[PDB]
Amino acid sequence: TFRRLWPTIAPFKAGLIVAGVALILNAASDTFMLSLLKPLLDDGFGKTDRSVLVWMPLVVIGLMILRGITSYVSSYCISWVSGKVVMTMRRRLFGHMMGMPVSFFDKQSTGTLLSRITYDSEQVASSSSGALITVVREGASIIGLFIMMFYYSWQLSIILIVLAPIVSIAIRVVSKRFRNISKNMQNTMGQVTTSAEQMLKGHKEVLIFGGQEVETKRFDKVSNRMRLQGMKMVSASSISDPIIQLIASLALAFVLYAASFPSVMDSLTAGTITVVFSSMIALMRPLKSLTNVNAQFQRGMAACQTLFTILDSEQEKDEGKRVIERATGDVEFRNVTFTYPGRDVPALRNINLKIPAGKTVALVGRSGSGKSTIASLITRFYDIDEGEILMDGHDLREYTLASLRNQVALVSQNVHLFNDTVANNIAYARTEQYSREQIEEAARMAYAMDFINKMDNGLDTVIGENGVLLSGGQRQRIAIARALLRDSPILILDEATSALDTESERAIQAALDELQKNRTSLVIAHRLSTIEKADEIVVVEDGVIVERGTHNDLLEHRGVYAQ
Amino acid sequence: TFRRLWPTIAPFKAGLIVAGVALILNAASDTFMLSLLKPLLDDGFGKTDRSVLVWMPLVVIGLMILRGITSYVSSYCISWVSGKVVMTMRRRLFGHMMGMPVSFFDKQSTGTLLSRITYDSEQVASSSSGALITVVREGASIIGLFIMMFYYSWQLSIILIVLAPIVSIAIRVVSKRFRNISKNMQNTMGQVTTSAEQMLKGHKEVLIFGGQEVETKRFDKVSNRMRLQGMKMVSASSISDPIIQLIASLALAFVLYAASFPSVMDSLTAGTITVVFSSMIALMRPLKSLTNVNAQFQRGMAACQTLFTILDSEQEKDEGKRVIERATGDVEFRNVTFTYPGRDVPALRNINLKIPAGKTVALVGRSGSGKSTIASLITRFYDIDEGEILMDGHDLREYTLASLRNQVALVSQNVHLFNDTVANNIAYARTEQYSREQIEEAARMAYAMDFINKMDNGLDTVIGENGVLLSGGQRQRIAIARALLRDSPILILDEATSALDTESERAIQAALDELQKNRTSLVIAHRLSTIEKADEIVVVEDGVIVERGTHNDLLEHRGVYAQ
Repeated sequence: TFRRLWPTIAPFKAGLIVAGVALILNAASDTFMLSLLKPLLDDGFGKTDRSVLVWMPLVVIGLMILRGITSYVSSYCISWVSGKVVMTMRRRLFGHMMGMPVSFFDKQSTGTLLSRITYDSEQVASSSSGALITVVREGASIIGLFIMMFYYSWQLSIILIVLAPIVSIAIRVVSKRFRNISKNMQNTMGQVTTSAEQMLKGHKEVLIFGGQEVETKRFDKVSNRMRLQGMKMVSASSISDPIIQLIASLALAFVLYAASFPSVMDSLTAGTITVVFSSMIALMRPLKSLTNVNAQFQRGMAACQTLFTILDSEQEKDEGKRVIERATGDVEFRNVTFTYPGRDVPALRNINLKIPAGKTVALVGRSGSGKSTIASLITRFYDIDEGEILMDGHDLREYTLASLRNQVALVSQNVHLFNDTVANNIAYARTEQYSREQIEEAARMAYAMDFINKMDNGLDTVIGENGVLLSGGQRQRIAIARALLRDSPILILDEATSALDTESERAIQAALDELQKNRTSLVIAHRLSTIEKADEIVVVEDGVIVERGTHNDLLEHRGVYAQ
Repeated sequence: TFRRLWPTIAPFKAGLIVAGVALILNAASDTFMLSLLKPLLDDGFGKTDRSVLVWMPLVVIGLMILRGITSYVSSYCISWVSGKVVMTMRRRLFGHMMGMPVSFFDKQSTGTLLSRITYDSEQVASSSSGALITVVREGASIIGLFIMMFYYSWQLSIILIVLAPIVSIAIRVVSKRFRNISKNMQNTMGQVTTSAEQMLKGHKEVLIFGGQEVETKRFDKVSNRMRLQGMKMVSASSISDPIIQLIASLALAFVLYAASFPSVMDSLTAGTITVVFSSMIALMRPLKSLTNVNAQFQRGMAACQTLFTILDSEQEKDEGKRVIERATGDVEFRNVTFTYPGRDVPALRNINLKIPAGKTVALVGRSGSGKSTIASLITRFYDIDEGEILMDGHDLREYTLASLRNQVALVSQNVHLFNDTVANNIAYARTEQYSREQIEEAARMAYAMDFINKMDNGLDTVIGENGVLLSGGQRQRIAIARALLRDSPILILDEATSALDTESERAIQAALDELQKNRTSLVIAHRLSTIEKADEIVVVEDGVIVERGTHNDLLEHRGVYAQ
């Protein structure tokens, strides 16, 4: 457990320091609160007196006022650092996770990223500050209680420091056994949950085939093996507390027999013995927590190591030198090779593609291997394995990544939607650049003006998902408008078109020709309505270019053309 | 609220009775251990008996043996009931959930299903057994301590019957406020992880459009909202305990001052007074939980209400009277209308379709407004709104669901695999029907045996999770093996994607031809080679058959013919 997180805590260290002084005074309250018992039974009740018993209520009230204020101050000033360190960690990851390139996003799924931001980070300070809240409060409780009992009863104190480590060792080893059995169980606990997944994901095939009963048999078996496993867990875990209480009670008994092993120990008065035993009744909650704290501090640092592994891994490699406002260049590929990460086969073999100005070139083959690759390649989403991609004859890596990504624009049905307004989303990262009037004009050149202007507030409506929740074809429309604003040279266009819209799709084609008035377009070969106007066509099956020809040359060859 | 869980609890009520007799002894053990203090100070240290003190350690150890054995027995038996009720609930849901038709898993419940079977059902008897542990053990600690203090001090402990309701009311209202604020604030806590989800999901369309900085700003301000809301929640939660301890001590102080009256004083000894105060320092933990038990018993039974809603909703509507064995005659559709759930548009309009006997018929509608719906319909996945589909001129509803599903068979790349032996995967619900020889031969007649031996483990390998984990093409081949073995009368091969598996796809085509020796087919026209061998042809869009006739008739609409 090496903490490089301390520079993240250091700016807010004062709060933690206050929490320390907030929590020590908490322990020093309880100790003093137990010390109250010595007067009350000896001076108050052992000896008939009422000064003691009349000042007693106000001090027990005041000490618990101190306890409550300290508890609240500790809970606030520990959250002000577990807040301003969990929030700083979230900010730093979110600034690093969206710079790190999409290859990681294919590697690390889509949901584990959200867990790493929210929950795994919530438990890097909810359990790390869970270790600087017991080590101080419970540790200081142990220290104050021992100083107490040493002051009151010298003997019972020396036997206490003698046997207390025995109890500590007992809790440590018993909790080790329980932790071991729980961790060993949990791997088997996870796997029986997958039978229900198999069957409810697989309802259909189970209906078509006759396997309705035979799967109930499998579920009965795994459910019984889960009942028995859970019983093993709860037995082996619930046994941790009786053994702990028994080994403690052995200490509480050894001390009580020691109270008469010599004839000397008789001198300790009633107040002394009650304070000592009351203090032992409470040393335990602290002598446990303070031994369990290391497990919490390591569990809230495996999380930290996970988050720091996300942070530390190298982000999107940027060595851009050239910059561009609006290139006029034609994209050229020099026998470039590339494979998706984790795939040995070259997704791109030796490929050459020239795309003159305004040439709506395309790459047929329908395999899905190469067309999506070449679509994502010009954006530099995935860097290539060999060769060079040339815009204006300039190496694609040479262009600054921001500039190059600005030059390219991706339009497709799968375009996600930000949670801002219509004007901000359509001019996302550009609202400072553009006025509202420009945005509405661009909506009017798209000819989607009526489609998005009839919303609840038109240009001002909350276009986001979880807001109006705009529809998929109209999402392709909002993508088209967001494109048409930027006026960029390369128009990468997937045209996957999974969702085709009745009576609206036609306007989308009427839009894209205006989106392709200029703006050298690398539209992938798909539905014939858009490919009929194609200036050139290519085929790339399994990453190998086998034909590069116009519409008639493709007609001559076998090809796939009517659909 | 209303426990209809009692018929399933009752067969295992012996565990509950033994736990509730074992936990009452736990509270009695605590009460006797605290009552033992009075002999310690009065008959022990206060006097000088010294044999009472020697008798004491064995009493403490014995009452701790009782405490530990009762705790372990209570845990074991309450788990045996919550183990034999969680398992029963899981089995009953799993047997009732799979009788429910495919309409329920039409994304009405997607992943909440697994939560409902696994986690939500373990909170039906983890927060309903915690509502029986508390009300028994911590509800009887109160009774034991009250009879204790009545015996040891009549002059006091009437103050406690006056006061314990006041502390109860204070704890109730404070926990009410904390519950209200936490429940109100978690709904607004969720928006931050939603914004995170927006950005991590859409890492693409953020790199391209150049708005990394703007979305970092958005996450920055929403994470500030996170920190502020979390600090408000934790402050309102950590003000619940200090106020409880304060109003509690007011009780402590008023009791102590009530000990100041000379009538009360000199009637309470040192042992008596320590017993009374010690019992009160321990009446707090029970009065705390006893009053918040209703929250847990509501949470548990509300989870149970959700599961009972899953259970109670009607299953697949089975009213079949007739039975069918292997009828290979023509399937006749007749003016049958049906909509997917949540859609009012007819996904099928008035349809007439006589499926040719011993021959295939294909659907060239790429829109899918019927092509997948009809395949699901002939399987009776979803019932129809109007009309009748006739199996060999006999109504679909007439035959039993199991029989008809036995008649039909679906093959697709989305045929996921059931984690058993591959031989039993091929013979799901049919392992009794056939011996191994049929299975291993059908593997070769399905052009699969060559691969089944190519698997490293072999024929008896586990197939699904962390097994061989067959590919999509191998999924098609293994599904073809299943369909070949079953000897089904009808083959509803989806042909959803024209898989281009080099060196393996041709084997799949030969496998379909082997499958289509006979068996009226419903292959959905996707691939050129398959439509070439289409004996009849159909094309359906907007729910109505756009054209009905062979390839020559479809030449009129050959705009979509060649891909």
